[PDB]
Amino acid sequence: RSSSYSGEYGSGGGKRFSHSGNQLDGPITALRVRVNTYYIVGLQVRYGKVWSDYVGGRNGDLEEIFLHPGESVIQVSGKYKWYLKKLVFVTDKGRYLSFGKDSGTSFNAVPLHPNTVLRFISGRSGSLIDAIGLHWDV
Ligand SMILES: [Cl-]
Ligand SMILES: [Cl-]
Repeated sequence: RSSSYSGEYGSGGGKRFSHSGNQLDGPITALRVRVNTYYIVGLQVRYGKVWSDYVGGRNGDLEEIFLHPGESVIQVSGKYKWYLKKLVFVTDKGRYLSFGKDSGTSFNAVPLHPNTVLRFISGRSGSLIDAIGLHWDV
């Protein structure tokens, strides 16, 4: 199998979410991360031309970054406690797309198999992002 999964990173709070179906819309083209003083509050990912359903809460400022045509995420690092605190999306164009506060238990996610990239994300959410998982594929 070429697919692999990294996670789950964070806690057991909130409720499961998965962008598993969203990969049919296209590759990841953009990121939205809502961030407050201490946490990652909310997440949205654009697959092809279509934004995912917003997950997480409302108490924070929206940060939004668009990817270049053909730009793929090849690594994701971050930090968490009871809730997700930081996220860094490392792309194959050498960009490091960083969100949130540099504190907590660190993680460092890389794809298991040859020539795979970030295809979708899952995790847990409520008023914040409780946990995140990364799904790698061709
Ligand atoms: Cl799983
Ligand atoms: Cl949209």
